[PDB]
Amino acid sequence: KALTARQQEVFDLIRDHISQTGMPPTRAEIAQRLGFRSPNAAEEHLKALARKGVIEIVSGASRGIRLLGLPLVGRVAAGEPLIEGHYQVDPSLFKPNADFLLRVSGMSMKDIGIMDGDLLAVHKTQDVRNGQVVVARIDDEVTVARLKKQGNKVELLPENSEFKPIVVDLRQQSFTIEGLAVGVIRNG
Amino acid sequence: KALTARQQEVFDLIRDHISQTGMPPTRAEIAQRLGFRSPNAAEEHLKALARKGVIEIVSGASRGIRLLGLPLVGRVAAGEIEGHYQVDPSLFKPNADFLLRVSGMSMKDIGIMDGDLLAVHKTQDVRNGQVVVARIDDEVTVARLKKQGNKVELLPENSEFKPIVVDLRQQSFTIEGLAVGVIRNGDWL
DNA sequence: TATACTGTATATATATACAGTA
DNA sequence: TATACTGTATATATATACAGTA
Repeated sequence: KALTARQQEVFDLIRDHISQTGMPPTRAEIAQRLGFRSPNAAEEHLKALARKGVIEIVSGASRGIRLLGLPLVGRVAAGEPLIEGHYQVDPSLFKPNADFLLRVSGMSMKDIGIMDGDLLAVHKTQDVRNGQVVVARIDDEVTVARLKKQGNKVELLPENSEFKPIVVDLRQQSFTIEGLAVGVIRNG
Repeated sequence: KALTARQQEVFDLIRDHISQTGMPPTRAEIAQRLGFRSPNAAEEHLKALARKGVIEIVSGASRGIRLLGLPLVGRVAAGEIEGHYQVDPSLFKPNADFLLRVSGMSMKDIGIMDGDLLAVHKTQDVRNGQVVVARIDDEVTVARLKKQGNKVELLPENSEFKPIVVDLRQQSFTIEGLAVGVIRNGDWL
């Protein structure tokens, strides 16, 4: 259930007042700021927002208004055959901004510091140039490699002396660019 | 003007209560959580925090307490205060305290590269085999520890790089912390 | 019943002063 | 005078019910 034009204005004010004072507004402060002659107008507006499920009202407590990271969506193949959890990491820490994370499975990207078990930061896009590290999907198998497209022939280059490049023909195999690899997180 | 042990605890309480409930505590809530039987004990504690200039008390206003991520300190050598990053400290085991920009390719074989941000937990309690952040005569270095009494050996993870042998009887040694993780954020084509 | 308010009332939550003790 | 509290008191800040209007 979406908020009304005036309910959104109250929600926006609460968000602004917390940002400006460091504490939620009182019903009298909401009324004063929005132009209500009665604090009850603010009260019943808060009850509606609580019913919509955007705020929580702590009963009895003064200024008792509660306003209600990068997701690990699975595994990416780095040589070895193929939603899980949330990690509180800043998205704008990468260039371009990371949208999701994939747990790397394999050692094909060893030489560039991408290891088996690493959390690969990925920016959701289909636009990737050659030479860039891409997260590509071949017949329902998500794979990480360095991109080299030549029309109907697509080479997926590894960063390992032991691993061979995966050659894909689009005329007989399904291919989807999932995104661009923008960074790596290791935790154990 | 430094804070006393109890004054710091009150400051750490407010910060915690704002982080959990979204609002500053009342005098009674501080008193209740810390164990005081009188809300006045919390009051004079806040007044003392106000005098030392760590908080601000909004007069008349209920819950009128106004307070006044991981840091990248510098660089760590891998063969060869600065910035703040909003990364979860409790994402690593043990919890990371600060970050350090890796400079060199001595830890290549385990995926620590030149330009990587190294997550470090600040401790001096380290064992052999662990990847450690150590200081050799004002030079911060990342390597795998191998302590043998006086002869401390700092081993790299690269076939091209030779181990650093440090003698404690003649060289300054300080364990800065334990390497808990790695964050890479380069914009490479 | 719902949104969106005015206007009044009131129990209680809360800050905060004052008087003490160690 | 300061820290670090107990214990009491109270003006007022605040939530929140209740009666209306459009």
